[PDB]
Amino acid sequence: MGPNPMKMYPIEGNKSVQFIKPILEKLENVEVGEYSYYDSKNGETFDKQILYHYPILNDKLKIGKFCSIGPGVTIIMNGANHRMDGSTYPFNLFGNGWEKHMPKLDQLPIKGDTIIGNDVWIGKDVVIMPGVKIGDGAIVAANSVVVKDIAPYMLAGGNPANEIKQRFDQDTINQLLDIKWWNWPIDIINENIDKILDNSII
Amino acid sequence: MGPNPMKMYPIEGNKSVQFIKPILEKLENVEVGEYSYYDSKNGETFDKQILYHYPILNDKLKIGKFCSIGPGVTIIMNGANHRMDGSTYPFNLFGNGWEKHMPKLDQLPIKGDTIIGNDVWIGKDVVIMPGVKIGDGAIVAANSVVVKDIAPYMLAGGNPANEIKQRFDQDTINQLLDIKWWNWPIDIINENIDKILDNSIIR
Amino acid sequence: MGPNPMKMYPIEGNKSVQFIKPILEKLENVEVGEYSYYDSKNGETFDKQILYHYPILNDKLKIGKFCSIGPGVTIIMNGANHRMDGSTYPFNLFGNGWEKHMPKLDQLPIKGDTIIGNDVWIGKDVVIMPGVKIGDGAIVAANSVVVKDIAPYMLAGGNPANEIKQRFDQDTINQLLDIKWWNWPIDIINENIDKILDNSIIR
Ligand SMILES: CC(=O)SCCNC(=O)CCNC(=O)[C@H](O)C(C)(C)COP(=O)(O)OP(=O)(O)OC[C@H]1O[C@@H](n2cnc3c(N)ncnc32)[C@H](O)[C@@H]1OP(=O)(O)O
Ligand SMILES: CC(=O)SCCNC(=O)CCNC(=O)[C@H](O)C(C)(C)COP(=O)(O)OP(=O)(O)OC[C@H]1O[C@@H](n2cnc3c(N)ncnc32)[C@H](O)[C@@H]1OP(=O)(O)O
Ligand SMILES: CC(=O)SCCNC(=O)CCNC(=O)[C@H](O)C(C)(C)COP(=O)(O)OP(=O)(O)OC[C@H]1O[C@@H](n2cnc3c(N)ncnc32)[C@H](O)[C@@H]1OP(=O)(O)O
Repeated sequence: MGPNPMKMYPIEGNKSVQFIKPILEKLENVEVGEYSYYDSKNGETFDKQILYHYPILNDKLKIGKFCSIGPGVTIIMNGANHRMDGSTYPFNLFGNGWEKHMPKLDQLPIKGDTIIGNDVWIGKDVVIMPGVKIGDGAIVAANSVVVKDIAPYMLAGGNPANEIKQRFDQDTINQLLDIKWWNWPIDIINENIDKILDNSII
Repeated sequence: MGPNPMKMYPIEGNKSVQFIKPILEKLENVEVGEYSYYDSKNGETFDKQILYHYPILNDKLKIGKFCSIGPGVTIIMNGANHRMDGSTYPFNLFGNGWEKHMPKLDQLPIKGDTIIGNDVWIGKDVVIMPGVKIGDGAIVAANSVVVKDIAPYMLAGGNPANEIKQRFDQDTINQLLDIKWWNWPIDIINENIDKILDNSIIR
Repeated sequence: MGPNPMKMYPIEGNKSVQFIKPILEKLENVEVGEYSYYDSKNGETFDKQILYHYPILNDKLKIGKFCSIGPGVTIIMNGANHRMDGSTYPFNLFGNGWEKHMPKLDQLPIKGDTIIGNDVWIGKDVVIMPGVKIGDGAIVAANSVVVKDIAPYMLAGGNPANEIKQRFDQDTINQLLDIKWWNWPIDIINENIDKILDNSIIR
């Protein structure tokens, strides 16, 4: 069974639901997993939703397999930060002599790579701040502002967002992360969705 | 006296203030009381602020009376929630094979109906999540994400929105919760506005 | 040596970067320092980011110097508060003989001035709420909602905004606060930016 993961619009008609991989599959230092979708807030494509993400800074966007991303979700790659070891005022923007004062790489922020795992639900209007890695099978509550790391199968929410609670007994998770179905052959999953939906495949 | 509640756009030569009841009149499972208004962020009418509200899912929106509801406020209904007993992936909606996995009415969640009381003031750009109950006299602060019931005449606010203080002492609240001035006929409310604005009405 | 403050678009052919001072220069009750700038979202100008600022309510808005304000920042002046001694319903909006219950000034809230400092970097989509002061050097994390004051050279984030950590150790700050580089002859400033950027202006 199934829909095609390489169609930008895998639902005849619906032009809001997008599998992100293909779209982002042009982008550098963006690696995406099949079947993970974005749902458009205004019809914009997800690519426009990555911001301050410049190849020359070498930070990476990893998004896993079978992820649900909702409208308004913006991911904030490193480019955003003002230098902060001194004045944070970007003298070099305005030229006329000041142009000589650009930050030499190293004195730029580096907060790391940004990792979204598999089977991750990110609510609507969510903001992932630079650096953070989000755990396999995690849920991020709507209008959240993720600045910390989110453990697998944790419920995180807030601004700043906090680990509200595990979604399962720590043993189910441990198993779940052990079995790692999102990786299974497509042929296999199509015959295990309900056991994957009902959390039985364990 | 005053404007007629049934007027969608009550203020003269103006399209930004709205009585809601008339506007959400064509919206199943939504009860809305008289005189509550929306202030359009940009001319969107308030019906577009009711998000993820599906019939089948049998959850209801009840807004009360004399509420002020500021621009960008959004009311999310139970249609927003994925299935969380396992993978919150929606295989179904993609279909072409997966449609057989559509969730069953009772397999999904439903966190409740949404209830906003009377004379409650919701701030700019506030986000109301499913199943939250705000009591009469309450006030939610701008840019707040409400995921909890708010009790009568609480000031709440924040993300996640919490209760901060009580607008008034508790003789007043308990008294204000008694008399229920909003339930009065408007031609009786009229003669008591000024005293409803300084809470001495209770006497 | 440098850009021209008197210019609202200091970079030829870019209408996005904006010097704030010349823009609000005629806005009432709005003081703005030189060089402080705004980065435009979808083409807006910063004046349009100061909300409910009613000359009649007598509240002001000070912005210090060499500030960076991020896209979508919003400064919410007292005009966006309801009356609260009693009902928040603005009976007085909808006329038709309800004008009489207009609030006399002193019945409204007056959170008072809003003060942003020198050398302050306000995040994208931050919400400054009426009556806040923000210290020199301070920094306000994105989609924050500031509701209390922030001390100089602090970091702050969230919703509510709260102080996270001191940007530098106290004594470093105390130096920075004394020497107040943002007041120097721009010709001096022009000769010590490197030192201004690596904090090594206190050695
Ligand atoms: C296709 C679609 O329709 S999806 C489109 C749009 N999708 C969405 O916006 C979905 C948004 N859903 C959410 O973000 C919700 O917050 C959910 C689903 C994650 C909440 O899941 P729930 O597991 O039911 O748990 P829950 O609502 O019980 O609350 C648990 C606690 O977390 C807290 N909490 C809930 N939301 C948040 C939040 N956003 N931030 C911080 N804390 C929160 C509550 O206060 C609650 O308190 P308590 O634990 O003692 O009772
Ligand atoms: C004309 C028009 O259409 S106006 C339309 C738009 N209107 C609006 O957006 C209304 C927004 N108004 C507000 O949010 C106001 O600030 C109000 C209603 C919250 C005022 O609340 P207040 O009753 O004045 O009291 P107050 O401001 O003193 O603050 C008290 C405490 O609440 C806290 N607080 C304020 N806002 C929040 C919030 N959003 N989340 C958490 N805590 C908060 C403060 O930190 C403070 O701390 P403390 O208790 O020790 O001092
Ligand atoms: C070019 C342009 O115009 S883009 C302009 C707009 N750009 C932006 O919006 C930049 C936004 N920058 C931020 O908000 C960043 O989070 C910063 C710079 C404020 C934080 O800097 P950092 O100092 O590196 O601290 P980090 O290590 O990231 O933060 C320190 C702590 O504060 C916490 N924190 C971060 N954000 C928040 C928040 N919003 N609320 C509460 N706590 C927070 C972190 O979790 C961290 O926790 P920890 O104490 O154990 O480490």
